[PDB]
Amino acid sequence: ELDGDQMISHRELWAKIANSINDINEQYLKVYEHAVSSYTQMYQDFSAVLSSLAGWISPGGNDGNSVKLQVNSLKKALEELKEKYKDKPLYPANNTVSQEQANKWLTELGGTIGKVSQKNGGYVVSINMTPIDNMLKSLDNLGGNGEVVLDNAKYQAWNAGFSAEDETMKNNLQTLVQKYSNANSIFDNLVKVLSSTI
Repeated sequence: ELDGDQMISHRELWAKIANSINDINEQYLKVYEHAVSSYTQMYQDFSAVLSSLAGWISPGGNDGNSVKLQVNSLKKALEELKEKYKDKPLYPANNTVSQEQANKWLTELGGTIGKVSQKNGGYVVSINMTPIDNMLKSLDNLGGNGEVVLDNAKYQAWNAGFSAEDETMKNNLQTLVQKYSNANSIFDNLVKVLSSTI
């Protein structure tokens, strides 16, 4: 409990403030920074897939007309994307942490953006790839094979779902970036409050 009569030298106060500033940088700011970096790289890699997609759709179905979607090519790229990020979590940057630590950061980052997973002994907060999994399931449902011809109606429907999952990832990234900006300002304010004590 609070003890107002506790005394401390100015020199010990300076060192205590320094120790705390370092701890907050290590345990909070640097965690957010790496979370942002990791999600940003994933979405960058997904954006490259988006660019590639232009080469995997073309007019088809004997002129009417329809869209010929190279399903296996898209499916392959999305699978490779998931594979790449399987061992690139939001937190922590290296090794593993306890389930309790992982749960704490899941709650901080949001269960939409991260997913707690066990690596065996310890855990990580992985990038939640539900948007990509949803895309894959939808591609599976188009039936057909390595390639499908979609009339206007079926293409509009598929594209609407695909685009929504893309937008979800963009929304997630914008939210993470804002949380990191907020974290930086909370740190600046803490430094300002603590420096004013002396």
